[PDB]
Amino acid sequence: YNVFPRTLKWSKMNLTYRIVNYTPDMTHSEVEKAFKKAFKVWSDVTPLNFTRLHDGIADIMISFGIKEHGDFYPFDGPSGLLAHAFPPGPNYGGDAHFDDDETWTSSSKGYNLFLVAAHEFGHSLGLDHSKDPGALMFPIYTYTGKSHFMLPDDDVQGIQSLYGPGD
Ligand SMILES: COc1ccc(Cn2nnc(-c3cccc(C(=O)NCc4ccc(C(=O)O)cc4)c3)n2)cc1
Ligand SMILES: [Ca+2]
Ligand SMILES: [Ca+2]
Ligand SMILES: [Ca+2]
Ligand SMILES: [Zn+2]
Ligand SMILES: [Zn+2]
Repeated sequence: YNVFPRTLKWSKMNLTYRIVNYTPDMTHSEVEKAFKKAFKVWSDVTPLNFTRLHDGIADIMISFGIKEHGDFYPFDGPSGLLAHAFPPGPNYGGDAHFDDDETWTSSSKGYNLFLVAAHEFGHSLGLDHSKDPGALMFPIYTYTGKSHFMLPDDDVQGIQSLYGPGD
């Protein structure tokens, strides 16, 4: 016999993702690089590994859409909800959707896709929102302006509570 797992986490360390479609705002390459960097944030502090697929069903299916886009979490035009993602699991679990009514950039203008992706992949991996305003998993986008990205300790603690450290 088997019982359902108690914790919403991935029970495998080698996970896949797929970019189902792309935003007008950035090149394919820029979008691909943003997501690769976002996943590296989490793999740097856990035993998790991430591979991109060009077809089929990946664990983490990534898409861009607006307003109603095929679930109970419709988008709302510029600002507000920037994106959403499902907790670990089969099917919809882990999937991440980005609001293409946002202006996506790789800078301090509009919303930084790497930054939002890093937050959403946190949800995809099992993290809910933090109550710490400085944490990456705080609900509200608050660009620091700082030169290089460093994952705040609250988010390291959170993710390592599910998966432990990389080594
Ligand atoms: C929904 O999407 C959301 C995304 C983020 C938050 C909360 N949140 N807002 N900012 C930070 C947050 C947390 C920790 C650091 C920073 C930050 O700005 N670092 C500077 C930086 C950013 C991007 C790049 C790059 O592009 O290479 C380089 C450097 C931001 N966490 C909330 C929601
Ligand atoms: Ca999935
Ligand atoms: Ca929005
Ligand atoms: Ca757009
Ligand atoms: Zn959605
Ligand atoms: Zn969130």
